[PDB]
Amino acid sequence: KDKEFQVLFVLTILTLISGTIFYSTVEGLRPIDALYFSVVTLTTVGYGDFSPQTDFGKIFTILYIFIGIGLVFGFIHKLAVNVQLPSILSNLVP
Amino acid sequence: KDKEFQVLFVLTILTLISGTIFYSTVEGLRPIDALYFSVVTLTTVGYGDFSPQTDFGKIFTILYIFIGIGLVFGFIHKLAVNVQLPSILSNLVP
Amino acid sequence: KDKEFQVLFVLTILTLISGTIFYSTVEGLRPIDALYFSVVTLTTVGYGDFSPQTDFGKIFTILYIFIGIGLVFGFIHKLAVNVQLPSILSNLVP
Amino acid sequence: KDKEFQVLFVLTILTLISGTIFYSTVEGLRPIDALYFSVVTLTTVGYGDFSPQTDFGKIFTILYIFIGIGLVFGFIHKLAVNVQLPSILSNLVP
Ligand code: NA
Ligand code: NA
Ligand code: NA
Ligand code: NA
Ligand SMILES: [Tl+]
Ligand SMILES: [Tl+]
Ligand SMILES: [Tl+]
Ligand SMILES: [Tl+]
Repeated sequence: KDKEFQVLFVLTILTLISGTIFYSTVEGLRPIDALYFSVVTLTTVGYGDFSPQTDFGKIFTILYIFIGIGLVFGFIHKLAVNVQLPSILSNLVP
Repeated sequence: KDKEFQVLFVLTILTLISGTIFYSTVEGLRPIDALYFSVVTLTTVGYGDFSPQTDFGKIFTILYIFIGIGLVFGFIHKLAVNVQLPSILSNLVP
Repeated sequence: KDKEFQVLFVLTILTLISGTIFYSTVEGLRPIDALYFSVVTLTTVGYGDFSPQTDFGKIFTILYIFIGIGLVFGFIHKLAVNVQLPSILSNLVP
Repeated sequence: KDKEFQVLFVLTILTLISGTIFYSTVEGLRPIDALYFSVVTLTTVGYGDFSPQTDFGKIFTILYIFIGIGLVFGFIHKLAVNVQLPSILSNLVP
């Protein structure tokens, strides 16, 4: 379960890096904005302060969402249970 | 489980096609924009760069969301477990 | 399980009616817009074409979200499994 | 299970307080707006009527989302099952 969290962590970083490069290049976003936008998209927050304006970007975003949402939320879940859960019990133990 | 993924795949395409035709026609979106908007709606990202402006479109969107979200996320889940999960183990096997 | 879907259905309608009255009155939205906005909020789509502008509306929305999201998605889930799932098998049976 | 709901409740308040202070200070939002924005972010509604404009705010939001979404939805879930579920059965009992 310690290995679980480490595999999900790597795959999320790779997914986020892919988005940062694509949106920086094709949509012209500053890299920090491209990373921020990729995160806001794949967690489904979707503020819309940034959104793709090219047809290439729209098509990429469709696939990016379908491929990436399941991995990011897996990671959030494992981060929730296998890392954030115990530490709270640890601060409780009398 | 191989058949699971294929049924969910077909139903998602049909749902997305329905949205593309409706929003292209009633809301006047280019078909690519209508497909992109349908995806962004049913994954709950909801950037809001497009949104329905007619009352017909608003009513359709209410039903579209309730009917379609469960199918799309089912598919994302099965895509997550029955397709994207193994391949990662497959790249790990020593 | 037939009764499950009927209880969730009633509670969702009541939740949506509550939102429609509140946002129509305090935020001044047309009733159709208030219902549409309530749905878009509680499914977490959140286009932002409408959003609360008064402090009362912002506070109500915080509570509305926390109280209402769990019920709406329960209903979507049961609609997914106890109504939309079988009919697809029913169209498949050879 | 009564204790479950009380631990999740405290942690959600702490998470929301952290966001309110940060966005009030660094992004200049009125405290009520900062709390409202923190809630809309961590439930993934994401209207985008407010969104971070500084690079510090964008970076904080990335971490805030990853850390906070799992806790908020845990709480919503337990609020759904261990508090909102029974009371409805209680109003049904013949
Ligand atoms: Na940058
Ligand atoms: Na097109
Ligand atoms: Na109306
Ligand atoms: Na305030
Ligand atoms: Tl969402
Ligand atoms: Tl959104
Ligand atoms: Tl959203
Ligand atoms: Tl938005």
